[PDB]
Amino acid sequence: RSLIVTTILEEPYVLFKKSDKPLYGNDRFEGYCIDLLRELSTILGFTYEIRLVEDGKYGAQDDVNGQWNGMVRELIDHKADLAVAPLAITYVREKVIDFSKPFMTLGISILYRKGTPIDSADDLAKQTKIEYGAVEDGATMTFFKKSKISTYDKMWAFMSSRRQSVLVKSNEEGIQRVLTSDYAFLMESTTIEFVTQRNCNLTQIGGLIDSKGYGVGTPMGSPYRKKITIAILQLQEEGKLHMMKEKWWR
Amino acid sequence: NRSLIVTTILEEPYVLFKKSDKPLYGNDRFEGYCIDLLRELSTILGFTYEIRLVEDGKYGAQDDVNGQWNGMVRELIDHKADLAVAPLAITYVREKVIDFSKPFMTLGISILYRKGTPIDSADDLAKQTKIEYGAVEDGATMTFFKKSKISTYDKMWAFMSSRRQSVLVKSNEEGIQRVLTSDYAFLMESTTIEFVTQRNCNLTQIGGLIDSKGYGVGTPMGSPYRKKITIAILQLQEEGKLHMMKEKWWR
Ligand SMILES: N[C@@H](CCC(=O)O)C(=O)O
Ligand SMILES: N[C@@H](CCC(=O)O)C(=O)O
Ligand SMILES: [Cl-]
Repeated sequence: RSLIVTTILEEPYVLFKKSDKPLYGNDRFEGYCIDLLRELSTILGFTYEIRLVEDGKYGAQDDVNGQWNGMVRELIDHKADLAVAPLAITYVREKVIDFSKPFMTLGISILYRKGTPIDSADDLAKQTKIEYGAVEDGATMTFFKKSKISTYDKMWAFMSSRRQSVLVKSNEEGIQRVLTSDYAFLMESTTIEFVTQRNCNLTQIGGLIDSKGYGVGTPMGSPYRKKITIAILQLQEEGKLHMMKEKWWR
Repeated sequence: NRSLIVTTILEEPYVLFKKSDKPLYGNDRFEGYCIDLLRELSTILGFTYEIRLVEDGKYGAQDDVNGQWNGMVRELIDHKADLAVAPLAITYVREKVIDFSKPFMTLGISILYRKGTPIDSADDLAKQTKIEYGAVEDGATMTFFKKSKISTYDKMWAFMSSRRQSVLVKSNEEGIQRVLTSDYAFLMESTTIEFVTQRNCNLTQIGGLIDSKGYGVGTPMGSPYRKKITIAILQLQEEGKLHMMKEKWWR
């Protein structure tokens, strides 16, 4: 049977391929992650059907009901077999689902404009004229919400007392807020790298706040975890992953 | 509750003999980044352990003819150790015989060589033969070149393979020495080069990273510790401890 693969829209990992003619099925999709899934499928010999995550979320745990959502939720309830997307490997997520070894490594950092006085996270945390935030219900938000490091603690208190204002639905939404207002955006460095190759106005600020990877997500105990790990290491070793990265970051 | 058996290998600054005027015994003989990591893990997961240096002094590679493994990987396969806590690279071939925790450090193959030369990549090395070059025998680095379809890298393996017993060394320590005393460039892992170049201001990493990979804790395939150690490592990383460990030992 075909594998149900849940994913999410996120340039340049996953996007609607553009064409003069209507497109159908998996062929509607292109991107780094789309190329990766193809590769994985030819090495492992499986067929698959790509489905965008219904609630359009990556996956976080609700404070009250303690229930999950997004792509994470869909693996837990076995609605999908694989989650192929820029899905960050995190502590809280490993406790409910499995991940393959990372196909890409990265970290949280700051998207802002060039030539400003702001040069680190600490600079953002010690002022308030410059508003800042991040994708809601994402690994980045969760990092701050759970952090016990002073600066990040403070930054979360600020973001938390302004959920409606500074938190955004999507990366795209955040990027636009940076481009159109006086706003700094806490986001993942690989995605930042794509934004700055195309927005000469913008730049990463400071270094990486943490380190993490994107892995293929599976329901806990799935046979495909180990298998996809092996396929990913092959692709990496033979230089294909680096070629894919180059292709989609230009 | 039986302690775990932890296989490891000597490699600065991941693992080393603690310097002492008085003879040390058992676990007390060892210190380093990996030793620290091992202490963190044992507190989080609540286990005790016995440290054992892999007897053959090898990381682990498979023989072409017989299909048999050596080193720390052999120790895990044979179930002679419960964990491998070392700068052990997560690779395709190893992953088929053992399990790995999610990585505690990511890095890549690059080049260790002297300053003040016009050579800026592996392609520079690959086309000449005056400047000799090699890597650690039966390690993930030698294996990378041995298996690569990339023209430049295939060429470099032809060179290394033909000069096996004079350009391949038993350890990073050996390689570091050859670079320092001869016209020799050493293919090694970037994390280790970073340690070397800080200690030795006349050396430098030539070019960027030739590939990407991570170190992970090794377990026998199917071990229940794989998942738990993955979670512990992700904990240590997220709370900032792994970064502190790196600065502590890379000063
Ligand atoms: N890729 C992230 C979402 C983006 C972010 O949180 O910055 C995740 O897995 O949740
Ligand atoms: N750390 C390497 C050995 C050193 C090298 O090959 O450069 C390994 O896991 O095999
Ligand atoms: Cl794992």
